[PDB]
Amino acid sequence: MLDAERLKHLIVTPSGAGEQNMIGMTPTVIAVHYLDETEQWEKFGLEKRQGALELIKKGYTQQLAFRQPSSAFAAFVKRAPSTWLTAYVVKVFSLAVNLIAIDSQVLCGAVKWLILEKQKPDGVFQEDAPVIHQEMIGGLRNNNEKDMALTAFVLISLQEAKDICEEQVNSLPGSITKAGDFLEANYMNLQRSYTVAIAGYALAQMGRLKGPLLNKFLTTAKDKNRWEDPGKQLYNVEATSYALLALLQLKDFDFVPPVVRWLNEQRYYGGGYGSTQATFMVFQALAQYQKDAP
Repeated sequence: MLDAERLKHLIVTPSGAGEQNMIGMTPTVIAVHYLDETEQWEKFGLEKRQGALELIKKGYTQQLAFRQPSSAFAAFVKRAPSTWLTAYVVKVFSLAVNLIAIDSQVLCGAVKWLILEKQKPDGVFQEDAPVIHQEMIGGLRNNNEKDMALTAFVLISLQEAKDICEEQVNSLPGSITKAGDFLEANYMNLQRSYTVAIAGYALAQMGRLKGPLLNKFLTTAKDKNRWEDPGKQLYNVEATSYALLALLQLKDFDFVPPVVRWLNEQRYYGGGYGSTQATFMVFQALAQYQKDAP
């Protein structure tokens, strides 16, 4: 439970286009989410929350300016829509539903577009127009195991928006099962701890991380406390956060403490260049820990 005093830098005013606006919206949404769940508003300064909610609304409203007729999103209205960005918008908006008024049409419109336009017959989600801001995609920037990493990423967004979009988007359940099929079928082949963690989470969300796959997920953890790859530490923080969420989904509370301890000791408080995924993920994971861990 990172103390509120350390998170002041996360109350960010969003500005910029389709990607930049989201880079700015991210810390504010997750900071409010985290402060709410850990009940730290009094030790943060309750008089700071209303402005934070306004900044979040500011981010949402600004983002809508880049919502294309297809309900997809891109950095600029004339740029081909990005599968990743659209899925990220869904990821953030779904989590901010209780913070501000998110128009279901917008949310579910994006979900629908991803399913009907970017999912292959084998369940794979494909990206036809990569984001300009490659630093905002975290561990996905490493081109290794892209099909798995991206499908897991998009699948996680769809699952978070399932309840809200189920009736409005009938092809949702099928989409989720297909992507899950793809992940399950190739899970034993993954070499990256990042992919093992992100896909492990997507699978656990469906209750499909079992037996050998579950065993691979657990044993991939170095010293039973983190999921890491020989690269940027930021990617490892993000991977370990996805892994923690998977553990909570699995309700494997025995394995959890070492992981949260490692995450805490990183003393990472988000923010900074290329911090979008690590910031959203670490605070989503820790807030979820507060909510679910006995």
